[PDB]
Amino acid sequence: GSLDMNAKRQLYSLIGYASLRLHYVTVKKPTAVDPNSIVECRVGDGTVLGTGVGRNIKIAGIRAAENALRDKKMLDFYAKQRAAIPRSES
Repeated sequence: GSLDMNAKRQLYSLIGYASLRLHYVTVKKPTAVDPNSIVECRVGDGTVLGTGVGRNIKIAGIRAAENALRDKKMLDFYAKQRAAIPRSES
């Protein structure tokens, strides 16, 4: 499908923020019945910015991080947020 090389990396660069505490959640994984995995890039806000699927939690995570990363508006949203943060300790 539409998989990249450095999604979790690029994303982390794009949105990735100590305040956004973005992460990858595994909804599904490779199994005998279905050797596929699902992932959703959530954030400290408990909201899911991205969602990708792949053979494993990586390809999914990759696809997701990237997937969410593909979206600029959100990118510029989270970033703009970082700067638009009311209270920041880090």
